[PDB]
Amino acid sequence: ATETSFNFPNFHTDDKLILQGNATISSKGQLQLTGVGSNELPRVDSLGRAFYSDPIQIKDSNNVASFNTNFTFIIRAKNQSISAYGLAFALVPVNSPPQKKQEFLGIFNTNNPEPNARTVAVVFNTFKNRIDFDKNFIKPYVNENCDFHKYNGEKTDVQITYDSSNNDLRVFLHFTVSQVKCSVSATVHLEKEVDEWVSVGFSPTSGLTEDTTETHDVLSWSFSSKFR
Ligand SMILES: *[C@@H]1O[C@H](CO)[C@@H](O[C@@H]2O[C@H](CO)[C@@H](O)[C@H](O)[C@H]2NC(C)=O)[C@H](O[C@@H]2O[C@@H](C)[C@@H](O)[C@@H](O)[C@@H]2O)[C@H]1NC(C)=O
Repeated sequence: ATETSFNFPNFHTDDKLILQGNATISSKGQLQLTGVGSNELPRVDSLGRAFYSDPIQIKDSNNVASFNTNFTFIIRAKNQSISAYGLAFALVPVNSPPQKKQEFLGIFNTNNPEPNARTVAVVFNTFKNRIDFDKNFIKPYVNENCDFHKYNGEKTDVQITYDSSNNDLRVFLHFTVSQVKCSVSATVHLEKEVDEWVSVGFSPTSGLTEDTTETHDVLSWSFSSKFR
């Protein structure tokens, strides 16, 4: 097998998922990335990551996989205007452990390029209020403004595609009730950024205070890699 495909209409404990840091599945079937404390309130300065347990094959040899992933989430904060830090969809080395917290979203360690992070991520930067497409670097390759401070607090549907033919990544975000849309596009050669097999999933980090913290819950997720 070269082609992977799964579908979580909701989450459960017995699922093919690897949870790291404070991430847990709620009794309602929700993937709570940054977690909830003993008093059931969002955790401050919390990091939680979660990946499909099977590694995914990006490079077959010469042929690169194309992929399509759809997921929907909700970020709820006490004060969204000051919410931090965000949620990430990332391709990482297979058993990589969580990196740094805060603005590092648990996927990076430095303010400098990390060519050996072998990570490619799409961050819904709730801190800086934009959508970032990061390539082995915490500083975005291409970023687009998206008003999370205003439209968060509602199901948001994300759709991410990668076509190895034109080597383009396309992200389409849609806030479901406010109806607001955001999107960014970049030209990437996945094969030059990540390994032949990677772990696919999410990683979020919450603010260092009761006011700046928020939730990062994923309510559903689908994925399909394809070797054409
Ligand atoms: C998971 O949730 C905990 C909060 O509900 C995090 O602990 C908090 O970490 C702060 C420093 O990052 C520290 O000042 C807080 O006092 C502490 N709160 C509690 C209740 O422990 C936890 O962070 C990890 O665990 C703490 C104890 C420290 O050792 C940190 O260095 C750890 O990262 C959250 N994050 C993770 C990744 O578990």
